[PDB]
Formats: sequence, C-alpha cells, structure tokens
Amino acid sequence: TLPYLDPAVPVADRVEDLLARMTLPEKVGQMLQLDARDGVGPAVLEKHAGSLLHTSPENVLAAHELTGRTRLRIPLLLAEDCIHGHSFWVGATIFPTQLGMAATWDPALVEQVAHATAVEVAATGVHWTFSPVLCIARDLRWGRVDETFGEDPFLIGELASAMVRGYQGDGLSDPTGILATAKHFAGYSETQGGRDASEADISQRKLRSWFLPPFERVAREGCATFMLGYQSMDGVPVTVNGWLLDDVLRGEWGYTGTLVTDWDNVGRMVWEQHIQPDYVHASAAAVRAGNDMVMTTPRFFEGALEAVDRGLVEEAAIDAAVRRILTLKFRLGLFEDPRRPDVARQQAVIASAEHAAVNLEVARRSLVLLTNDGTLPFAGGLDRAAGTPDGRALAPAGAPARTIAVVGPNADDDHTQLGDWAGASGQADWLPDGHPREMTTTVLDGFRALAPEGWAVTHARGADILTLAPDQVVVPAAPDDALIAEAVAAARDADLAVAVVGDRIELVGEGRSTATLELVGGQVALLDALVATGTPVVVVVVASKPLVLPPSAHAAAAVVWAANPGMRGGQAVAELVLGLIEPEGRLPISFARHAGQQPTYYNVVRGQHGVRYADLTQSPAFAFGEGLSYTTVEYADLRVLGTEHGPDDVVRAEVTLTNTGSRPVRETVQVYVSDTVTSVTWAEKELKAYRKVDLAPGESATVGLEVPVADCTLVDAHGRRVVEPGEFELRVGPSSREDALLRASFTVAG
Amino acid sequence: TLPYLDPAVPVADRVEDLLARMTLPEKVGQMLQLDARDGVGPAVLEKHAGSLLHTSPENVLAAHELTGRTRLRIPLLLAEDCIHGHSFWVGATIFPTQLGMAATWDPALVEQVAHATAVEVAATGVHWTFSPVLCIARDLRWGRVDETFGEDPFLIGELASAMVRGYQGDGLSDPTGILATAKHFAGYSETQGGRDASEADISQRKLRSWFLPPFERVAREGCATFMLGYQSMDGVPVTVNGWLLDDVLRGEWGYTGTLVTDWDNVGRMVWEQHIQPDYVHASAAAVRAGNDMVMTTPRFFEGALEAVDRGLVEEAAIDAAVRRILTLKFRLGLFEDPRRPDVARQQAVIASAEHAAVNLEVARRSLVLLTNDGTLPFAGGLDRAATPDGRALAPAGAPARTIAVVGPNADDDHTQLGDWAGASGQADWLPDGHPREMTTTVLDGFRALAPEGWAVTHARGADILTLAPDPEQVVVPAAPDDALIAEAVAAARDADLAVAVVGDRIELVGEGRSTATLELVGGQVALLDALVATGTPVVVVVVASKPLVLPPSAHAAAAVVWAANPGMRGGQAVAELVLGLIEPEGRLPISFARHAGQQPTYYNVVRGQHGVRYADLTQSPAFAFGEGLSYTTVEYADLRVLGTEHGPDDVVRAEVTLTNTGSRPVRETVQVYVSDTVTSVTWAEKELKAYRKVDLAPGESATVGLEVPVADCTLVDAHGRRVVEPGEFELRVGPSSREDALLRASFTVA
Ligand SMILES: OC[C@H]1O[C@@H](OC[C@H]2O[C@@H](O)[C@H](O)[C@@H](O)[C@@H]2O)[C@H](O)[C@@H](O)[C@@H]1O
Ligand SMILES: OC[C@H]1O[C@@H](O)[C@H](O)[C@@H](O)[C@@H]1O
Ligand SMILES: [Ca+2]
Ligand SMILES: [Ca+2]
Repeated sequence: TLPYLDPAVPVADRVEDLLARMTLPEKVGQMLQLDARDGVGPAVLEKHAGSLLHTSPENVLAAHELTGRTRLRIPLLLAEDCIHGHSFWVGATIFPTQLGMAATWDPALVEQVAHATAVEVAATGVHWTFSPVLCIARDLRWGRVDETFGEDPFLIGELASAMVRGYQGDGLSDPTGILATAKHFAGYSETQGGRDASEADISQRKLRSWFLPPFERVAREGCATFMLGYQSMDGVPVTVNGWLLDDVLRGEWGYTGTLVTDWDNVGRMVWEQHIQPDYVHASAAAVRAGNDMVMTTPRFFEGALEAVDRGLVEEAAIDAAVRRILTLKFRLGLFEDPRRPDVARQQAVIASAEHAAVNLEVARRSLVLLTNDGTLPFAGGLDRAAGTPDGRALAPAGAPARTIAVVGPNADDDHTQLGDWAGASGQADWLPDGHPREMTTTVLDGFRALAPEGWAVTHARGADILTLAPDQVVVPAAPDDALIAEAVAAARDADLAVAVVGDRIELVGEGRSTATLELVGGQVALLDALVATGTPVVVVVVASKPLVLPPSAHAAAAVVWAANPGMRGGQAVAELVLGLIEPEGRLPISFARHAGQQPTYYNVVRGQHGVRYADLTQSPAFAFGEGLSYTTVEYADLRVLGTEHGPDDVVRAEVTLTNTGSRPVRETVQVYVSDTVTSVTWAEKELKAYRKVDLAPGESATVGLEVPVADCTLVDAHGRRVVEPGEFELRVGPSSREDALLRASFTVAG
Repeated sequence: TLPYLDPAVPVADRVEDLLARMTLPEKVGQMLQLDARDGVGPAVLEKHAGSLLHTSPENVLAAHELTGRTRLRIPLLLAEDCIHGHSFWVGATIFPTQLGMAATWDPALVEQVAHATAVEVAATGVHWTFSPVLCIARDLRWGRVDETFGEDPFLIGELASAMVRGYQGDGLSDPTGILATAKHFAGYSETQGGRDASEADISQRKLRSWFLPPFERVAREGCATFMLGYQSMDGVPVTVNGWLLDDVLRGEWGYTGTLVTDWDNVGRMVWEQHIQPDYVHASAAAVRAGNDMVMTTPRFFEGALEAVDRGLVEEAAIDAAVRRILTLKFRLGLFEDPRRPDVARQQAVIASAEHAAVNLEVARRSLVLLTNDGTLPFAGGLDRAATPDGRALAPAGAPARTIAVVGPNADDDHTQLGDWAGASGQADWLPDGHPREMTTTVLDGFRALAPEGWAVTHARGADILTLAPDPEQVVVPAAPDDALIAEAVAAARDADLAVAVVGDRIELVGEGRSTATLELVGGQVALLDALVATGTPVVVVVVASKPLVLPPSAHAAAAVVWAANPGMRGGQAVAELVLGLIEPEGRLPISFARHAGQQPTYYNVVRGQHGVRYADLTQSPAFAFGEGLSYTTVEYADLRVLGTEHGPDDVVRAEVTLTNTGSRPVRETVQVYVSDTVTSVTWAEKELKAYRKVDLAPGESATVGLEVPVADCTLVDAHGRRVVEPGEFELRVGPSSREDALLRASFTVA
C-alpha cells in the first residue's frame, strides 16, 4: 504494497491514499483526543481515537499493542501536560514553575530547561506537550497565575519563544524534539472576577494590544500546535470564534499548525455555557469553525457522525481536518517509527546530573530578594571550603556559633515546593505519592546541609493552612496557640528565624481562583508572633502567585519570593540567605497591597482622574522588575545617540553603571519606551529591551542599549499595530518604578 | 426690525437671521459653557459664552445684567447640578440620593421627586439640570455609585424615565419644566480598577448589552439633552467617538436633542489622556466629531478660532453647532422671556410642606431592613396617639426604655445628605451647607419620637478620618480611640437598645475618590465589636454612599438597616422604622459584596465559570439585589403561566399567590425575572423584566397577575442586534433575586 506505507511516496499522496480507505467513523475518531485514565481499550478500538492524553506508563505500552489490532493501524499521538519538567513521570526533573523561571529574565536558560524536559519526555514515549503557557497575568485573583511568565507581553514573548525552541529541537525528525503547544489562545487570563473561564470582556483591540503579541511571535517561529481556550469572549467561545480563528490566526498570521481544543470545549458549549441545545449541534458547530483535534469530549464521536448523516456538516469538512492530522503524523515519521518508550534511554537521561545542574541554576537565579534591612547575607556572608565547590559552608570570622530556626508550613513541604502540574498535584492518577521525596531539597533540607559545623538548625511547623470539608471546600485553619508557642520558643533560642509561608494546592489552579490574595490559616498570626520575639525574621514566600503580605512581613528583616522553586529550590534559598550566591532574580509580576487595588501591573493605560483610592494608595507593594542584590549599583548618564530617527532606524543609547558596594552582581538593566502623545489612549510605558551586566565590586561600565523603532508600536483605532511618528521617551533603570528610571527623549519622523 | 427678535418668524429663519449677524468669536463662544465661579464678567463679555454653570444667586442676577450690555443680547442657558433636589440652593428640599430612591422601586414617587425639584429649580432661574444619572453600578469600588439607580438595566430605565418626565413637565413652554440630561453616556461606571474615568474596557456588544438600554429609553421619550462621558472607551474618549455619537445615538436612535460634554472633556484629551498634542487640535477634533456645547474648556475659544483660521476645520462646522444651540434657546422662548429668578415664587414653592411630605414618603419607603433577629420593631412596636406627627406612646409592658444612639453618623447632618448637596464641595457660595433645622438626624429622630417616659442618649463612638498632605489632601484613617469607645460602651450598658450609625463620608465618596477595600474606615469596626459585646441589643444603621463590607460584629448584631444617604427627613424614617411606626418597604437595588475581591456580585452574571466559589471565599453576596425584610412573613405559592406557547407579538401572562402569614400589614414587591435557557451567545443567567407592589393585610391572600411582553425577552447576539431568539425560557418569580427564593415556570417562544 500500500502507498500510504511507502516512505518514498510524497506525504500528500500518502495522506490521500490513507484517507480514501477510511470509513467515516475512523475519520471522526482521528479527530478525537481521549482521556487514557478512562480506559485505553475502548478509546483506541471502539472510538477510533487519533490521540490520547494523561497516559500512564502502563497505558502507553497498552496503547501501542491496541493500535496493532486496529484495521488501519494508524499510530497514536500521545500528548501530556509537561508543564515545568515532565510533571507526571515519577523521578523526572521538576523545574520551577513558569512564574519562577520568568524571574531569571534569561531566555537562554529557559531554552535549556525546555530542551532538558523534551529529552526526558521523549524517552517515555510522549510526542507532544501542552506547553508553554502564553497567558498574561493581569488579575492576581486568577488561580493559574503560576503558569504564566508574568504580566508583560514582551517578556512573555521572549520566554515562550525560548520554550518552543527548546522543546522542538531540530524539528519533526529530531528524536529528542517534541511538539510544543501555544496555550490558551487567547485571553483566558483576564476574565470577570479573576474566575476560571468566566466571561472575557475583551474587545478586538484590547486582545490585540496586550494578549496576542506572544502568540504571533511563536506562530511565526513555527510552534507546532495551538490550543483553543475555554472561555467565551464577547459572547463567543474561542472554539467557534470565526474572527479569532480565521481572520487572525489563519488569515493575518498565515498559521498552518494544528489546532486542539482544551478539555471538553465542545461539550461545555452545551452544559456550561448554554449556547448549544445538544451535542449534535455542538459537534457541527465545532466542525464548521475549522477545528482539528477535539479534546476529551467523547460524545463528539456520535455527535459528529449524526451531524454528517443529517446534513448539518459535509463529510468534506471532516476530511480537511483529517488531512491535517495525518500530515502531521506522516511528517513525524510515525508510520515508520511510532516512537515507543525506551527504558534504556530513560535510565540514561531522566534526572541525569546535567539536568539537575540546569535545575539548580534556574532555582538560584529565580529567587527575588524584595526587602533587606542588612540582616542578609547572614553573618556578613559565608564561604565554602576552599577545596570543594558546594558542600557545607565554613563558619566565618565574627560568628563561630549561630542557630537558625526554620519554621512555617512550607518549610519542609515536598509537594508545595513543586507546585501545581507536578507529581501528586492531581491531574494524573498514577503518582499517588508524587515524586521521590529524596529528589527534593526543601528549605529545612537546604539549611541542614549547608550550615557550618558549629551552627545548628532547628525546625518547627508554626502554623497550618487549611483543612477540607463538604459544602469540597477549604476551611482555613485557626491560629493554634500551641503550634505558635513552639515556634516562638524555637525563635527565642536562635539567631535567625526563617519563616517559610505561602499557599498550597487546594488554593491554586483550575477552578480555584482566590478573592483575598492573603495568607490563609494561622500564617499571619505566626508571622506576627515571630517578629515580636526580637529574633530577626526572614520571610520566604513559597507560593503559586503574588500574595498580600501582612504588616508583620513588611516589618521583618527580609523577604524572599520563591514562587514554587522546584526540586533544588531549598538549596537555593539557603544559599541565598547565607550569602553563598548573590541574588539575581527580578520580578516578572507586580504584587498588590489589596485585591481591590488592582490593576497593579506596571503598563497601566493613561486617563484616570486622580492617582489613588480614597482609602489606599495605588502604588503596588512590589513592582514589576524590582529585586535587590547584596550590593549597590548606581545608574548614571543616559544618552540617546542621535535623538532624531526615521521609521527603519534603531534607537541607540548608553547608560553607565557603577558597583559602589563590596559584592559582585549580575544586574538586569531594563529599557522602557513611552509614547508621549498617542492617537488612542495607551500605556504610560512598555518594556522593550533589557540586558544583563556583570560588575565586580568597584567596577564601572558604560553599557550600550538599543530598541528598534519598529518595536515602538501601538494598536490604533482600526486595530493596526503601527509606529506613529512623534515624541517618545526612553526610560532605563533597575525596575519599573518611575523614581528608579533615568529618562531621555527621542523622536521618530514620518 | 430684525426678524430674529420677531416671534412671528418661524424658528429656522430666526436662527438663520441671528447666525448671519454673529462674528466668528461670537459663534465659537456660543458653544462654550463656562464656570461662573471663575468670573461671570469675562465669561459673558470677552468670551461671548452661550451657557453658564455653577452660578450663584448673585451671579445669576449679574449674568442677566451683563447680557443686556452685549451687541446682540443673546440669552444665556443657565445650567446646574440639581442631583437629588436643588443641590446647591440654600436651603431647598434635599431628597435621598438616586441610590436611596431606587430602594423604593416606585417610579411614580420618583417622578414626584423630580417634579418637585423642577418647581424649586425654576423659581431660581436655572433652565437645565444635569440629571438623572443612568450609569449602572457594576463595580462597588467606584466613587459615584451613590449617583446611580443600582445595578439593573430595567429598573435604572424605569426610574430615569420617571426623573425625565418629572423634570420636563409639559415641554419647553412649561413654566415649571426644565431641561433634563441623560448623564454619562455611556459606560463611565465600569472602568479599570473601579477608578474615576480610567479606561473603559467595553466592547460594542458589552455596551449594548448592559449600559445602553436606559439611554435608548429616555432618548426615545424625549430627554432634551445628553452629556458625553469623561472616559476613553476602547481607546477613544466619548467626546470624539464616532461609533457612539453617529452610528448609535444620532444614527440607530435618531436622537435630535442637544449634546454637552462633561467637565473639561476637550482639554483632558491634551493634558490627561494624552491623545492630542495641543488645544487647537483638541478643539478641531471636538468640532469634527459633532459636539454642541463644550463644558469648562475655556481654551476651546482661542483653540477653535485658530483651528478655523488655519483651515483645520471650516466655519460652517461651527455654524452647524450654533444652529442647534440657538434652536433650543428659541424654542424655549428665551428671546421673549429669559426666565429670570422670581423671589416671590422662591418663597412660595421652595421647601413648601408639599415637598417635605414627598421627601418623607421617599425616605420612609427607601429604608431596607437587611437583618432582624426579632428585636425589631422595638419593644414589639409602638403607636402614636390616635395625632400622626406627635410622639409615640409607651407600649404595654415597657413604660421606660433608654435608647443609646451612637456612631459618627448618628448626628452628622452633612453625611446624611450625601454628595452633590450643600457643602459637598462643588459650589462655593454655601460654605455652611443647608439650614440645620431642615435635617432630622437619627439622633434627632429618636429624641423627637421616643415616648415621654423613655430616654435617648448619645455618644459619638468613633471617628472616621483626618486629612494630611501626601507622604510622597490624603485621607488618614482615625485610629480606634479607647476613651471614645468606652464612653459609647458605658451608654450602651445603661440602655435597653443601642443604635449604631456608621458608614462613610464625603472624603471617601465621589469624583476622584474611588475606594479599594469597601470597609468601614477608622474606629468604626472597633466600636461595633465593643457594643455587641455589652449584651445590650445593637441595631446597625448604615448611612453611606454605597454598599460596604461590614465587619463580623455587624453580622452578629440584632438588626441591620441600610439607609444610603436618606435626605433631610431620613433620621425621622429610621426612628419610625426601629419603633414600628411604619413597616419597612425598601428592597435592595444593588448587591453587597463580602470582599472587594469577590466581585462581580451583581445578580445578572453571564454564564460560563468553571466552579462556583473562590478557594478562599464564597461568591454568594452578603446581601443580594431585591432583598429586604418586613415585619411579617409572606409566602409565595403557586406560580402559573397562562398558556405556554407564544409568538413575538404576545405577552407572557402569569399568576402567583401570596399569603401574609404574620401579624402586620406589608407592601410586598414581587420581582419577575426571565432566564433564556439556550442562547446563541453567552448571556446572563436571568434578568429582571417586571415587578409589582402588592398590599396584604394580616392573614390576607391574593392571587397576583404578572406579565412580561415577549418583545422584552431579548439578548444582544453576535452582530450586535437586540433580538428575541425562539426557544425555551423560564419565568422566575419571588421576593428577591436569590435562587432559593424564586418560584419557576417555563414558557416557549416560537
Ligand atoms: O458637575 C458638572 C458636571 O461635570 C462633572 O462634574 C464636574 C465636577 O468636576 C470637578 O472638577 C469640579 O471641581 C466640580 O466643581 C465639578 O462639579 C460630572 O461628571 C458631571 O456629573 C457633572 O454634571
Ligand atoms: O488536564 C487535567 C485536568 O483538566 C480538568 O479540566 C479536568 O476536570 C481534570 O479532571 C483533569 O485531570
Ligand atoms: Ca505618538
Ligand atoms: Ca433561547
């Protein structure tokens, strides 16, 4: 012999030979992507599924056996959520979440993480990850903020671009490449009330302005698949959204990759959004819109078959989607090698020492020091034994004996440190105990391993967070006088209190947005009492997203943001506190002071009558881009080199940095552009470029910076992204805070 | 002639005659509406103003003198903010705010309020009020919620229809009629962060769906003017928004009334929104867009002149605006009678007893009893001497009782009247407000009504705030004050009943004063906690501009009454209610959030959310649209649609049975909601469409007939058409918008 099995025959002729042999049920089934946890046998044999997701190691082997017993033996696409490492493979390298990764501001490193993930994913026989996420974190109430790269369209685009690159490798023939997905297209991250898949009140212009740019970038860079979002947008779910699917993705951008829906998009139009009377008309609606793969709506099988039989859609429309799906399977070479899992390759590459070292680097660079009164680096900073890199620190001069008290509900919590979409977070049913405990260094673990011989590390759970009850629902723990008293005693007998607080899985993710953003349970009372002991308190926030921190945390000696820092995360936190590394992370997202303060992202649109709420400043608790080091850096003398520009030029600038302190630093210079007068109201400023700079103590450097004129765009009325001629301002400094930015005018001419 | 001064000439010829005699500066000035507080002389003489606003009684007289000294003697239009009564005339009848009035659910009463306002306004020689407000209260953080009729489009349009009817009388030749204004067209109430005139992220379909219906209703019924909103909508300020102005207002609706901008709209495009480079260009943009009157942008004078001089716009464009302005003045008769103020009329009609009786009806019927554990009516309820104004009589079994009236708003007569009244700050000729004797505070109410044997004591129990310069003008919350609390606690310990009057005040309300937390500010929470702990029963009376988050102690107090700035008679109504001299009738026109992060909390939420609650908080409102208690129980029984199959010209007809099962009469407000079961686009779960007031004596049953025209069961589809889609519906009927309180019956539209 048959031509569809002949590798010497062109792919389009192979497609048409196979298609002509297929029954209509076999074609509809090729559009299904089914939940393997419900049983692989019926899915592959009775429904005739093209794809499976959530496939346990046992079911991956069973799926291949069942394909051999089907009439046409069309090989399966096996897809999995491999969200920050290979989430659901016991013993895989689990990296920080996307939000933590974004604090490194380092695309080259994020590419290494995606590549290391793909290497592990490929060995287990998975072909396709639903990753990266390109949603833009605009409402902190939203439960999936941890899955984003933050609040800035440019930074999201840089890092999402790096993940697609690293996942896909050299392309559809790379044995260590896998398909990447551009996820939640588009606008899923800003819906009414910060709720999960409520109405998105987003116009075409607002979508183009703040949400589309990362998607357009990865579409043009060859992202294999796009995933269509849950939410209705101006009344229309993305699944049947003609403007978004035809005018934008397939029209303006000319995207030729494969579409997949999100879990049960087609059925939700019946039972949750109430825009379709039944599943036959939902299926027909989905086919008209030009969908390819339909995820976890099993009744699309009988619904699309009946829709064809009744004349609601043509069989030709089924054919066109099947032609696209088969083309992908043929170009991957699956009919020649369907990329089975290889146990010899699993043992060679999964959780290898190279991958662990990439993981430690991301953890070290993702930590963001938000406040410091001088307590840190603790005892002036520690050294390791001169002979051995790594290993336990030496007791420094001026501090022979110290006691560090590690307290708080997240101080020794394996699962919470890894976050959602990993281990036992709940979406896979084959990892009851999560990943092996010994692969994670918790905060307590890290200090026990690093503290000098003559020091001591004590522990006390100081609070609980929550318990579950029936209306299912979270019950916040009460403050617990005994639990608190035990931590206060540990602190009273110590030189330093490290309080590790935050959230946990029942307060995070799908269907679990939060309204208050506050620490839940007895954590506030624990922080209050620890600060009142007079022992210096370091607040380490291990949480999925930015939280409102109580006053006692702003009165503590220091505050570290860690964002679910992965398996190495607790080694990095202890290294940071003891001064064995310098801090490098910088916020990719803003922290609010109260949920009602929002919006608190840096790129606010101009126009407000006033600058504050009557009962609250509009200034965020911590702003996008900020973060401390253990030294001081002066920014001086910003100059644009030739302030007049035409539309094809590059704005070029120079700025001078001086390290005026005593420790080295890797500084992240941020470059914002402001369009002084605009034809439609626009953001006061936008991030456009950035640069990392290494400074030895005392070193001084003049740094070149550039921004193409073509990047100084807005979305006008009419929805065109255009550079308008006129006056601009270049704002350069260590954060998005206006009192930290040097500024310089430039102009762009018609 | 001179035929312009000739009343036999038909108006179009008079306009043409006068237009041909006017120089260009005179024609531009006729578009100006200027701030008389800045200087009436230069406004009429140098700038040839066509209208004045914020005119004091002295300046009203001076303006008529100055007109007579001009070349062509063109009569001025004098306009004022007459928002709930004649706001800034010392001392007119000041009614409850619109938000308070809306709790009466009574358009006939609201029309009486507007007619009475208009009689007083006309005697003072104002021709035009900037009222009613048609914004929809969809974010509780907004500072101007008190100016709206709540959160529902239908009720808003009922009550604003009534205000326009009452203001305008029999038309332009009515001596007691004045011009109404449909205010803030459109979308000003829902902008980012709840802030004042931040960006409105509102698509065409969202605006058509929830904001436009009341504006379309009053434009169709003859509202004489429309005011264009401050805010930029999808990047375009309303002032230059061609879709809104030309396609919708002047296009689909064919509205021929007069337009005015809001305060400094034209100039804000330069200095606040940054969408115009200078005032010449701002003035040209405003002319091209079709504006009529330009409010408080004095530089529109030189700017529009330089714009014509440079050919940016044609003089005929100015001409067309003047024609519409002059046509109004002629039809008003202003050239034969400029409608001067008349002191004898002022003394005959302002604050007459008939207007005080209307005001007392509104205040009585607007209080909303939110909670009651049985403590109210107090001591089982009191009577008057069989003497409808005098003191109440001590009841059987309670010859001496002491009521402790406490709280910062218990005797604060400025906060009771609210924003847009007296000394709120927008007029500058009444620095002491209205005459103190015209206002009954809550304290005044109990002192005047308690029986002879009873006593009434008083303790301010908390302060709210003080002011301070910004810590780079600013509100500083009062700290809890132990001596002040102890004094109130001692009064409550010596009383039978403690009435705690709490809420907000002017520095936390209105323009530029949005709020983030919605909580009670200052020492009020500490006060309530302490009063509830005495063991004396506590009634919380909320005097506030908008719904607030109440502390847990308020939810544990015996009863809670919502008063929303109840006007000059409001303290009499509160006391009558607590003592049982009236029955409660009010019903909430807006929902109360439990936390600012819980929003949206309006009842008519669009379907689609994955989940029903935040992980840390229910989405159930603290109190919901339409609810409110009485002093008896009413049972809703047997809801029947009369024939279920309908066509687009039909009326849906239903009946429901109500039984008063308690001891006291009640005026019950039956609410009728319609749910469209399957919609072509995502829609609200239900919408209010009718209501009905039913009087029930104790023990009385009634079978009440309800009806909703089939033409009202619309949605806004994709394409932006408001249509009734065939399919299944549900009629939901009951005493509130809560689902567990609604009977349901389905009907079909073919
Ligand atoms: O009140 C006039 C008109 O415009 C807006 O209110 C204007 C308000 O603006 C301040 O800048 C000024 O100091 C106050 O005196 C002034 O009244 C408002 O949005 C409209 O409701 C109102 O009709
Ligand atoms: O993708 C993983 C998850 O997606 C959700 O929508 C489903 O309800 C979960 O049960 C599923 O495991
Ligand atoms: Ca510009
Ligand atoms: Ca319908």
